[PDB]
Amino acid sequence: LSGAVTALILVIASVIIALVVVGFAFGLFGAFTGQGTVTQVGTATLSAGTGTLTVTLKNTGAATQVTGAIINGNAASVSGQVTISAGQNTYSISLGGISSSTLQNLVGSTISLTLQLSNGQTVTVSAIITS
Repeated sequence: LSGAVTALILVIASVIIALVVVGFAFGLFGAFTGQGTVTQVGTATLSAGTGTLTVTLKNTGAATQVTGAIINGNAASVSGQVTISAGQNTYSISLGGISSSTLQNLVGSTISLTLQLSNGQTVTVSAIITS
């Protein structure tokens, strides 16, 4: 009599476990699709006198936040409007840890930027240097 009881106990347990795994997979699907996608729209004028980006990031997910930036192969620090709101907006972020002598000489030229986002993906930014 033990064989049948064991069979049904294991069958019910397997049904429960399979349902749990399938539900977890679908929940992971939902979590990943709305994970937060951030891209660059338009240019990003960068000031050289003090250092203040004017990037225009368009995000279609969770309200993430920038955690850092890379300038000339150096780890910078970001302060300002650091909280990335949902929806396309004009953001005024301020960089840090750059000497105001190298960047000042490049007024009117273009460089390439990267923002260190909190959801694990970086965004490449093209910039115009301005006074």
